Amino acid sequence: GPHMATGQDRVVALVDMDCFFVQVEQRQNPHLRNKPCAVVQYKSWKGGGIIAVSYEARAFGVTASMWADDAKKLCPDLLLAQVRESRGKANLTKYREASVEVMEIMSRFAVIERASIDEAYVDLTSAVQERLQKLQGQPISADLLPSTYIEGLPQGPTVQKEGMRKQGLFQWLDSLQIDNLTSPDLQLTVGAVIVEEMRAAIERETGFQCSAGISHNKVLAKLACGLNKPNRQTLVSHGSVPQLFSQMPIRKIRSLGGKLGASVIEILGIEYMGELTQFTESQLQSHFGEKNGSWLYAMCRGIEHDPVKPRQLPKTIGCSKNFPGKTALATREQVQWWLLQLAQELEERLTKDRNDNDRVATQLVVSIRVQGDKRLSSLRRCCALTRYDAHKMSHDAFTVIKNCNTSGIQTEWSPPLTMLFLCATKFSAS
DNA sequence: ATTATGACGCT
DNA sequence: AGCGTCAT
Ligand SMILES: Nc1ncnc2c1ncn2[C@H]1C[C@H](O)[C@@H](COP(=O)(O)OP(=O)(O)OP(=O)(O)O)O1
Ligand SMILES: [Ca+2]
Ligand SMILES: [Mg+2]
Repeated sequence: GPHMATGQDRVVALVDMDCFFVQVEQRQNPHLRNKPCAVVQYKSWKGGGIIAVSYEARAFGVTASMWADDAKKLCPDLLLAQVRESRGKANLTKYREASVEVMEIMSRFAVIERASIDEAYVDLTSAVQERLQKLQGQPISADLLPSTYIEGLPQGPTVQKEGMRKQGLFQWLDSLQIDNLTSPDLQLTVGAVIVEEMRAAIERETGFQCSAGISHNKVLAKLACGLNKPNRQTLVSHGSVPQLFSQMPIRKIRSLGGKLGASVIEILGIEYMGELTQFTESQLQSHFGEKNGSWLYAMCRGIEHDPVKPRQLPKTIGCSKNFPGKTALATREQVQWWLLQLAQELEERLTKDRNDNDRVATQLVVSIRVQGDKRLSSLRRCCALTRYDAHKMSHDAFTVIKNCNTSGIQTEWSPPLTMLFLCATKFSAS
C-alpha cells in the first residue's frame, strides 16, 4: 500500500537517432535525401553488408544485416552510401564525429549517459523540478508537445495517425492535475516538454532527426522510444505499464533479448512481460540468480533503479577486422602488416582523444580469432600501453599473440587468423 | 562471409 | 585477468 515503492522517483529519457548512419550520409549528399537508401560497408562480397537503412527503403523490406545484392533484389532503385575505407579497413570516424555533435547538444540540457554511437539516456528529474517552478501551476498546452505520443491513449469513446496522436494527448492533458508539483504524471509531462525542446535543438543544429522515450527509468524510456519511430517521442507512464506489458514479448525488454530471456520463457512457461508478476521475488531469484531475480521482480511492475551514468565519452577505443573465409591470415608477415594497420588507426584515434578529452589509455587489449572457433573471440590478452605509437603497439600485440601459432615453421601461421582486435582501455586523466 | 564496434557481469 | 553475454 503506502509503503509500496512505485519507481516514480525519476524522470528518464532515451534519445535515439533515426537511421543514424543514413542521416549522416544524407546530410552530406542531398541526392540521397527522401530516398530509399542504405549505408553499406565493403563491396566485393555480395555487394557489401548493409548496416543502416532509411525508412523509405525499409518499406521494401530492406534491413540491416542484409547483403547489398540481396537488398537490391527487394529494392532495385536503392541508393547506397559506402563506409569510408582507410588502411585497408572500414573506418567509422565520420559517424563517431556526428555522434559527438549530438551528444554535446544533449549535454546542454542535462547530464547524459552515452549508451551507443547514436543514443543517450538523460536524467531529467532536476530539470523538470526547475521548469515546474517556472510554470507556476500553469497547465501544459498541447502545443508544447507537438510530436509526443501518450502510450495507451486514446481509450474508450479516429481515422488518421496524427489525429489519433492528438486524441490521446488531449485525454492525457485533460486528466492532468497540474497543481501537484510532485505528481509523477505531471513530472513526466514536463519531461516530455523538455525532450521536445532537446529534439528541436538537435535537428536545428545538426539536421538530424531522432525519436525519444520518456518514462521513470532507463528500460521503460528505451522501450517507449521504439513505440513511435521515426521522428516522434513517446511518454510511458507508470499507469500504462500493466496494459503495455500484458502483450509485450519478454525479448523486447533490454537485456532479455538473448539467452536469459529465452530461459525466462522456457523455465516459467510464459510469453509476456506482464506474466512475470505472478512469481515471488524469491521464485525469480531461484531460477535466474539473486540479481536478475530482483531485477525481474521490479521490472515487470515497471520499476528499475539503474542510474543514468554521467558518462558522455566511450570508455574504450578499439579497432577490429575480420579476415573471413579464404582471406584468413596464414603468414607471419600478413599478421604483422594488419596489426600495424589496426595500430595506426588506433594511434590516430588515441592521439585525437588525448587532445580532446584530457586523458590517456594505459592498457592495450589484443584479441584474435582462429579459424574453427565460432566464439567471437578465441583469445584475449592485455599488455601495457605506455606510448601512443603504432609500431610499438603493433609489435607489442604481436608479442602477446605469437604463441598461438601452432605452425612448426614460424613464417607460416596456423590455424589462420580470422580476426584481429586492438583495444585501448583503462584511461587516466592527463 | 551478419562487420565493427562498446558496456557490463561472472569467477 | 580472461571469458561470456547483450547491445547498437
Ligand atoms: N550490428 C551493427 N553493426 C554495425 N553497425 C551497426 C550495427 N547496428 C547498428 N549499427 C550502426 C548503424 C546504425 O545507423 C547506428 C545506430 O543503430 P540503431 O539505433 O540500431 O539503428 P538506426 O539508427 O540505423 O535506425 P533506427 O531508426 O531504427 O534507430 O549504429
Ligand atoms: Ca537509432
Ligand atoms: Mg540506437
